[PDB]
Amino acid sequence: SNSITVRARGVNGQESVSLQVGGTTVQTWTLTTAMQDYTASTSLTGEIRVAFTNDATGRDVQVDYIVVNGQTRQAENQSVNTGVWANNQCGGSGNSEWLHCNGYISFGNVSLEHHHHHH
Ligand SMILES: [Ca+2]
Repeated sequence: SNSITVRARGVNGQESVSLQVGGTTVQTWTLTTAMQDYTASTSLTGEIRVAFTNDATGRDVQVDYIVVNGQTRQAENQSVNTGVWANNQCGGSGNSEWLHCNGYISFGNVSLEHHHHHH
């Protein structure tokens, strides 16, 4: 299986995040106010999303990174962010650690490629 560690925190500790792979929710966690590692494994290899799902007054999520099969993918390096509040809207910008609105940061497919190397 593929190992995925999500490192994230909630602003008030009520926040729920789901790890989704190829559209399938493989695990859900309630966050604490401290950056913490959360780990799951899956045979699925689709697009990895870290999704904030229970936005309410006072709730926001900050994602540091994920680790996929030993490889760190920084949240701020991800061009897809559908939750950050920027330019007066949800998902206003890529390359953010933040999910303010319900939405997700996409970290790409489990298996990536470069010059015929698969990682
Ligand atoms: Ca490989």
